Amino acid sequence: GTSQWLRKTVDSAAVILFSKTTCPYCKKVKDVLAEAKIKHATIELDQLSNGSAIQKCLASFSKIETVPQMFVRGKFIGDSQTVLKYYSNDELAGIVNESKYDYDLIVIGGGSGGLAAGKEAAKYGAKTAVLDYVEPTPIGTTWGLGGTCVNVGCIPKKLMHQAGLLSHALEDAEHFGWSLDRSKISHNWSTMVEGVQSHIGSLNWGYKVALRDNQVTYLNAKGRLISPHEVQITDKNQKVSTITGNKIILATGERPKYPEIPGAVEYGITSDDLFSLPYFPGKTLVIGASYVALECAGFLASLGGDVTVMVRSILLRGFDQQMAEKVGDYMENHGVKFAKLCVPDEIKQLKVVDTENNKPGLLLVKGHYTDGKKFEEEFETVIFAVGREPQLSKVLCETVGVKLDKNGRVVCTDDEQTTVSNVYAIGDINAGKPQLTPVAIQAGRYLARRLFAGATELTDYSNVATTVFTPLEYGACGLSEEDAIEKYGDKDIEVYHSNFKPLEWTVAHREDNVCYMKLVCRKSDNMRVLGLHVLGPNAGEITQGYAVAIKMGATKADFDRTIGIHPTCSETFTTLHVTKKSGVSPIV
Amino acid sequence: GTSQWLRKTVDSAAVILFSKTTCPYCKKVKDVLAEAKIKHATIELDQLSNGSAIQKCLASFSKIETVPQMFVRGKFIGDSQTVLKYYSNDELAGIVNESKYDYDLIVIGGGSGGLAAGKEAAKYGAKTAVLDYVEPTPIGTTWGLGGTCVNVGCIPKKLMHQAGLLSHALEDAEHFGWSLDRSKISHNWSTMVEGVQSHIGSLNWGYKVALRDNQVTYLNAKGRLISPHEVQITDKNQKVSTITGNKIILATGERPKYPEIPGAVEYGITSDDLFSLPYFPGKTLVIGASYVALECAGFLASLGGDVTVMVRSILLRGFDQQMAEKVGDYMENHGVKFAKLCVPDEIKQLKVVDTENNKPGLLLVKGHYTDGKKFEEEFETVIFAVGREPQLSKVLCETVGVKLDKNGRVVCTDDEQTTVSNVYAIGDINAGKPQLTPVAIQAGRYLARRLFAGATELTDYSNVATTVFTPLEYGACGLSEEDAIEKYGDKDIEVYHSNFKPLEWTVAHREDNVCYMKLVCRKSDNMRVLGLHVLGPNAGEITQGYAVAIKMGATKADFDRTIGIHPTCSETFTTLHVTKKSGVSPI
Ligand SMILES: Cc1cc2nc3c(=O)[nH]c(=O)nc-3n(C[C@H](O)[C@H](O)[C@H](O)COP(=O)(O)OP(=O)(O)OC[C@H]3O[C@@H](n4cnc5c(N)ncnc54)[C@H](O)[C@@H]3O)c2cc1C
Ligand SMILES: Cc1cc2nc3c(=O)[nH]c(=O)nc-3n(C[C@H](O)[C@H](O)[C@H](O)COP(=O)(O)OP(=O)(O)OC[C@H]3O[C@@H](n4cnc5c(N)ncnc54)[C@H](O)[C@@H]3O)c2cc1C
Ligand SMILES: O=C(COc1ccc(F)cc1)N1CCCC1
Repeated sequence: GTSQWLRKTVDSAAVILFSKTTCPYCKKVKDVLAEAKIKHATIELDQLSNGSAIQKCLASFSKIETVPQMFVRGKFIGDSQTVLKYYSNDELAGIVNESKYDYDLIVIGGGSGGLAAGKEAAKYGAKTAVLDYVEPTPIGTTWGLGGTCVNVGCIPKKLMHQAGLLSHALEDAEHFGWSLDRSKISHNWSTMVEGVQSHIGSLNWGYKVALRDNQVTYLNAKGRLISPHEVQITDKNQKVSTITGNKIILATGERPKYPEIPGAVEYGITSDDLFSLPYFPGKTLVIGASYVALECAGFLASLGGDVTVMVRSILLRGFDQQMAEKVGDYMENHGVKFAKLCVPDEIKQLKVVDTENNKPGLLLVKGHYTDGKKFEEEFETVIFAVGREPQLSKVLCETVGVKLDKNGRVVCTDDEQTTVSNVYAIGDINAGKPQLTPVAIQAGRYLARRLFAGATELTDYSNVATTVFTPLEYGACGLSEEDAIEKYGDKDIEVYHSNFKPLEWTVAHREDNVCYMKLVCRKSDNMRVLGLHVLGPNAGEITQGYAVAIKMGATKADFDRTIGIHPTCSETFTTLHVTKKSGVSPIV
Repeated sequence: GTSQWLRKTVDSAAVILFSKTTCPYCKKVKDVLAEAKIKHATIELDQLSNGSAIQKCLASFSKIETVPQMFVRGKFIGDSQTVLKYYSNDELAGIVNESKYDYDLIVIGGGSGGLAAGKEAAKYGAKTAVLDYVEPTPIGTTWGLGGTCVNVGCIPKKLMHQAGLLSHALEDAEHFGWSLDRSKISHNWSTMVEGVQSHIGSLNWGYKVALRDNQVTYLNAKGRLISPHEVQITDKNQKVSTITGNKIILATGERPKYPEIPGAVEYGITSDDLFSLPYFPGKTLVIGASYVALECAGFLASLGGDVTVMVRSILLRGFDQQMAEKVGDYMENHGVKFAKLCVPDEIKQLKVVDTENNKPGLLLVKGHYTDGKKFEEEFETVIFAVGREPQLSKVLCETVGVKLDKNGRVVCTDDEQTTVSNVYAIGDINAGKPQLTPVAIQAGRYLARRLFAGATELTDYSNVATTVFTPLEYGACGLSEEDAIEKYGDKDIEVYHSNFKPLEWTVAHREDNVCYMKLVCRKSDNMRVLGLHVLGPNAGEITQGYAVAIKMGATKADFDRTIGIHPTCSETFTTLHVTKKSGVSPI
């Protein structure tokens, strides 16, 4: 066990020093490496349980059993006297830079996972390249470094959500004694977009600065893996060339899908276009029912828009369906219209977009309901949110041998390894994993540490908490109620639940029994909490801390013995007592 | 073991049925008691792993070893045939109402703890009385049923905090594209107070409705315990009388202190007066530095007031002092003035309060700094927040034998029992316990279940989380950093920390490096989390869920393996890495 870890660590590390914290000879070598600006990993044997056994295994590579020992790309370089000899004779820089490959690591994709992986690898001396290119949308929209979340995802959508939440803050302020009149206040779309885009631009710049300051080579170029160690790159002038790397990380993400109907690509838009749109969308149709669809519909309605959502079957497929229906009922009561059990057949253009005067066009949408009946209505903007997909055929030559699944995602081991030994995949293209930004960041950073610093820790993909930022937010961690009943049977499942009213909603005359929470528990396992669900303000702040407790195996008794913080929404979880089986009402 | 539990349970339960879920004779007795509207506890022997032993122990009381067995106030009443005989002969009602005392339980004090205890006891058949009386403040302020939190504490102060937070929401809205002009908008104090008091009135009414619907006797009267089972009551006509009870729960809470200086009682006010005050305080001095002092100074400044806080020594004594200083620095940067190392000597009246035109008076405050230099300034309102105290001399005759500590609070065992066997104390008057509303509620409910339903669960008072609702909020769970170092030594403590910026603050152009969080950990115990601290928006919502993990013994490794929710403030706890020992900047 120890021997195999040491072999794998020595072969893979770029520059690694085996050391002890108490040894002055180690301190002397550390100081030389820092002065020469040579970055490296360090393994302190006097701080590992089995450091005595490791010291003996090292002799299989160096034929010495003492410390310090320095290695470069799998080769023993020397002890203290020898390293200092190389430094004195100006031979050290040459030794640490010799490599079979141009780079120790090439990352294809400059988004959530890829930037995290590349920065972390460079910290241990890995010579690293990060490649990023943004293929424009059909109407030509493009953006800078940072990936989907930064440019056209979590960041702009939550900022637009906050703009929508502030409409209710304006209404509430009157009841708390402020002299404004909400009815004579309006919203300016382009002022909001300008501010959102200025924040995104600071993140684009910050990432380029971060990469430069970690000695990472940033190439704004499209990458394609043509053999296990060769990446073909194409730059902004269509100049083609080839770079080589020891380890490869695929981190190229996904893009929005369009339905195969006339007029969709020509006249509709997606979330890729919405967040920098130079005109207010006007009267808008959202086609789809994912969290992207509902989040976007919700803030457009809160900003004063006329919004309709076209739903093929159900809302939020894959989420707890009691909770999804409560989310949708709140939206319908607060201005969002729904065309239920309905799909589109074609989009016709009635007016072209007026780019000079900053106005949308006009469109006729024709479709039909599920029994046979018809749909026909005019809209200024049509947004498609019908799923996302990778296009790895562009990124990856099939002759390399990387196995994909039926959906086109990469099949990986539990340490992110593909079917080709030196190639790994992280983020949204890793098949079967939750498609979330903090998952991609944890996978990338943890992988870099295993490759270049001898770490062993794996990423844990189970019970990852979520939040849907609809006008009333929905946070969750663990199983839906239906999935728990399916897995264990109804007689083994107990559900505790309650409505609640935020104290902030009392003076503001908001609704009594719309916010709601539940704990789905397994009777035969000490009332283990299988899933937690909350519909209410600040649901992501509420949910996050409980995800640590669920990771640790919390039971209902653990929630009961913990005391609440008053007055908060979250404290309601600490005193739940009404079961669904009892039939007693959950209202306040 | 089992036999001592059964004897304690039978002795104090008001009406209790020993039962099995599968027995039709027990169901028949259950159905009779429901039809006669007789409330009772039930213990299902087949749901307990030592139910066999309990069944054998019952025979020491009843001479029988079968179920059902029904007891009333320590006396075996009968099996199935016997209970049904009493029912059809119209004898059962008188049997279940037979008592040595007027009440099974008398609760003195109708606040957070006392209302919770009384309602829960009544659910198991305990015949219960709740007494509540509100002694008026020096200027005459009084209020309704529900205690300090409901009327003059957590509820009105967080509603006024929300009114303050909405001032910054109005400012932020401009940057997110809304057309308003924040500088043209003003605040109306009386409109806010009217809405707050209308909510408080709905709570007063709701508690009276709840006690009526649980068959609890509510007496709006002052109570005094004059022997272990006798409570002297005085009503709103000064009519004095005596009621008796088996068990007594003391739950009378605390009231604000005043300093012993000329003019303090005559011309100043406390938080008891602030939340119903008919005029805006105007230019205000807050004397003190508790969480009550800083919360009130903070929302008054956000509502447009000219506010000064005069601090004897430090802010938030007993809380982590790095966090306390960050809290105070934020308030000073957003318009609260501080007179540091300073105490008041006297308050002089320059104008009487104008009750007609609804205006405060005017006062001259004289004081001094610790080096002897003088303080002298005029204010319209002076609010004292210099601590709170019980006054059990009024509640409790010294000859009853209930022992108090040096501060006048009740010395209790870990099951809330006083030195008098039938008398218990809960809430703020229980010596050594955290003085918080959810603690008082848990202690009262769990105590009622042990007295009247045979429960065994104790309240756990360790690692109870808190939140200070200052303009930037401060949430905490566990030890301060200085307490962790004093208990374990500096070399055994590691602290992980980071600044952060809420996404909501980016477009609004708020501060980059003011929000802050840290985890205080013990190296030799697998990096156990000893304390969690966060300064930022919605800090109580952030902190609550982590209190469950700390209760369960969370380590730094547990925080690391849990994945964040993005974009949130709370997720910053899942990726902390900078240690204070390393000297690396947390920005
Ligand atoms: C509208 C929306 C809202 C979202 N909101 C949230 C939220 O609130 N919370 C959350 O946790 N997640 C959210 N997500 C999901 C989150 O954005 C993704 O899970 C995350 O961005 C995935 O990161 P990644 O590294 O796998 O890919 P990406 O971030 O998509 O980065 C991949 C990058 O590689 C580039 N690339 C592609 N092909 C090549 C090539 N051949 N050569 C070079 N570069 C290439 C791409 O253009 C892109 O820049 C949201 C997503 C969307 C669409
Ligand atoms: C300004 C302020 C803000 C606070 N904010 C919070 C917060 O955000 N969160 C939190 O958890 N806690 C907060 N607290 C603390 C909380 O209010 C108390 O911990 C809680 O009210 C204690 O409950 P209790 O049952 O011990 O007493 P109380 O709620 O004070 O109830 C005791 C009742 O008994 C009455 N009484 C007294 N003597 C007699 C007698 N002889 N006969 C009959 N009745 C009598 C009293 O008048 C009162 O009605 C705050 C306190 C203050 C002052
Ligand atoms: O009363 C308290 C603290 O009380 C204790 C805390 C720890 C302890 F070991 C004992 C008592 N609080 C009221 C406001 C916030 C905290």
